[PDB]
Amino acid sequence: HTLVWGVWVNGVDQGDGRNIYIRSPPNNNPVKNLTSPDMTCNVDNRVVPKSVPVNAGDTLTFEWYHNTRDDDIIASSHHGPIAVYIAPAASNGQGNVWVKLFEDAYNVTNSTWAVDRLITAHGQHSVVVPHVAPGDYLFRAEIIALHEADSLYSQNPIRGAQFYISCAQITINSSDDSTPLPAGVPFPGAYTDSTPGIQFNIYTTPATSYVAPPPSVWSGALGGSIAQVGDASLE
Ligand SMILES: OC[C@H]1O[C@@H](O[C@H]2[C@H](O)[C@@H](O)[C@H](O[C@H]3[C@H](O)[C@@H](O)[C@H](O[C@H]4[C@H](O)[C@@H](O)[C@H](O)O[C@@H]4CO)O[C@@H]3CO)O[C@@H]2CO)[C@H](O)[C@@H](O)[C@@H]1O
Ligand SMILES: *[C@@H]1O[C@H](CO)[C@@H](O)[C@H](O)[C@H]1NC(C)=O
Ligand SMILES: [Cl-]
Ligand SMILES: [Cl-]
Ligand SMILES: [Cu+2]
Repeated sequence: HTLVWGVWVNGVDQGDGRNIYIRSPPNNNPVKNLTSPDMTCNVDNRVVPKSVPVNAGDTLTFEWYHNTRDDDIIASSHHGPIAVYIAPAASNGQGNVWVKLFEDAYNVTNSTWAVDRLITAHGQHSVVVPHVAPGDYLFRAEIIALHEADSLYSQNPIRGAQFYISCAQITINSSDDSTPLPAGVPFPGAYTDSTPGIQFNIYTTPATSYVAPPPSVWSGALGGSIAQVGDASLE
């Protein structure tokens, strides 16, 4: 259980974004139904009033939280990978529009999952804004918790992979548009019961053998890291 509070741009806190520039759900319950429109931007996908100004090459930092900002972020049980997708706001998340900018499953070195390092990062992870057409975008941050992903939701609806999905409203002002955004995958649609990384046993199988769900990170991506960029406590 976890949600996005707001974003930092080049280490500058953009302030509380909930229901403002984040399409926030009413709570931190996971999404589990792979076929649900809830897979797009969570249970309450609607245009919210603001879109954060950025330029190509900016560092965009998502900040997640559990109950209060900068608390314990997400339960230590929720081991899994972190992905960030972009789509043109045009789409409102519909159709084959989601392009991956970032993937992080397991760091062999440190022996930590992305979720472990997100907790350490006080809920902060970042992507470098790509050189796409200036305009309005959704950035979809996705945490997959696998603590029950040994089952499929479709077979056993009290277990299954859990998706913590947050769509940020981002307006890209300055960019040379040197990497125009290609068509992408649909959500719902890209994840099915057979897709790798959806069904996996973190209790029996080694984390080095884990293989995150496709698609692959777009070559136009400039991402990206899991690490604190600024102190929320200084406000
Ligand atoms: O640990 C391995 C073990 O995990 C089992 O799954 C556990 C999770 O480990 C545990 O973290 C999880 O905790 C949930 C709890 O179910 C929720 O009800 C609770 O929801 C809170 C929320 O946190 C608050 O932020 C919000 O305000 O209110 C709601 C109250 O409804 O959130 C926590 C996570 O923070 O519970 C699981 C039990 O299924 C696996 O089942 C097992 O297979 C593993 O071996
Ligand atoms: C999953 O979502 C689809 C599409 O909204 C729906 O038809 C189906 O009933 C859902 N599954 C469950 C268990 O509710
Ligand atoms: Cl849970
Ligand atoms: Cl540029
Ligand atoms: Cu949870």
